[PDB]
Amino acid sequence: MLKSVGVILVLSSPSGTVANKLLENIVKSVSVTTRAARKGEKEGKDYYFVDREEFLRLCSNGEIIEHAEVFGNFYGVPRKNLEDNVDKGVSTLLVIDWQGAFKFMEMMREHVVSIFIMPPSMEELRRRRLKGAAFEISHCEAYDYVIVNEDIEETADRISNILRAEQMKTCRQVGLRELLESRFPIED
Amino acid sequence: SMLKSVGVILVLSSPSTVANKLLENIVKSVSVTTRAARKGEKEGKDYYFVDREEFLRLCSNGEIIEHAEVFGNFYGVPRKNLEDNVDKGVSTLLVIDWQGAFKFMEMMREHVVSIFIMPPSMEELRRRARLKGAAFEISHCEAYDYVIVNEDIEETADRISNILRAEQMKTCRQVGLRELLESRFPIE
Ligand SMILES: Nc1nc2c(ncn2[C@@H]2O[C@H](COP(=O)(O)O)[C@@H](O)[C@H]2O)c(=O)[nH]1
Ligand SMILES: Nc1nc2c(ncn2[C@@H]2O[C@H](COP(=O)(O)O)[C@@H](O)[C@H]2O)c(=O)[nH]1
Repeated sequence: MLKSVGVILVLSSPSGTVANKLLENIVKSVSVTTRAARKGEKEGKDYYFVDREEFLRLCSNGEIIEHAEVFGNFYGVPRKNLEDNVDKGVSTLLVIDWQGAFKFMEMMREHVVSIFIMPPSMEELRRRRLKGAAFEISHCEAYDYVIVNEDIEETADRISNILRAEQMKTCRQVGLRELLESRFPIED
Repeated sequence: SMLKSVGVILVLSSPSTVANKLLENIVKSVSVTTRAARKGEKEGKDYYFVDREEFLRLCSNGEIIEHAEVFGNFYGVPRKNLEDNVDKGVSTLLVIDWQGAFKFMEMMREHVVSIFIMPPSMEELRRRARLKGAAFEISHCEAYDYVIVNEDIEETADRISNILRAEQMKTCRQVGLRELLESRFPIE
């Protein structure tokens, strides 16, 4: 019977694989960044890698729906197909910092589900600069869900469970009232 | 064990099985009713069976926290251990009608999760004035947090178990989170 509108699934970590696990009805958003590609990273898979001038040009022409400066570099979510996908019932995964999560929760509250991935302790976070991570963590209370990341695989499972639950939310169903009126009509 | 175990009052409704399968960190609640015991049913297991006078006496002295008339008979949820169980991190399963669900959603919004279990069709419902009654109950599913179409009992049980697990990770249900983060991830 019932179709569901997509969710914009926003995941934030400080520590920074799990997303990989999660994707293996959701598509991965690829962000634009001004930072250099690191060993093993590939254009179009990890990020779209551009310079500061091009990043600003893309913002100026409407192609970036969110952006922030994160530890000295720009990062932004491309506008392309996002809202499209929500209408189609396709969810999108965004792995962004708290500034980005806050922006999504403010601008698209009804379609966003936010999850903060917490390290199990500071000592474990250090083993995985930390002042920045502590400040990021202090924004956890604004997120819909929080998960302590002991094991990556378990975290991925719990995120998958949250996504599946959120897809069954009544407020995300399309045409429920019409469905009830047609299939379970009150007579008289 | 950085975050503390969280307890939900899980309200399930259908048109007046799935419950049993879910239970076999949540405990059953046994309701009071004024209807007659049916074949196979046992006091203290299926319901506390009382007469109308005694039911109204239990409502006066505060021992019943919710009550409704459901198809000519009274039903109610005993107050005993519900609030204390939420404090212990222990979830409670309430299998109640829409009047009960609405009451819990208004009385204890922050602790309640409601799920409406829809039959797959009116014919399936009918083979399980009465249909007019069921359609009216069903009309209320728009006010529930979640709606699930019951195609397969076991699938429905797994989906409910998934929703329960997800809701237990909601940030708003962790108590003392801010103080936890301040102690374990201090900003310096
Ligand atoms: N606000 C925002 N943050 C992003 C975006 N893409 C990545 N990030 C965040 O930037 C931080 C640095 O990522 P890294 O440089 O380690 O890949 C991480 O928190 C990551 O989630 C984005 O499009 N917008
Ligand atoms: N409001 C309310 N409904 C209840 C309670 N206990 C059972 N019910 C509901 O009353 C209806 C009739 O239950 P039955 O008589 O078939 O066992 C069902 O929808 C059941 O969920 C209760 O404590 N409160």
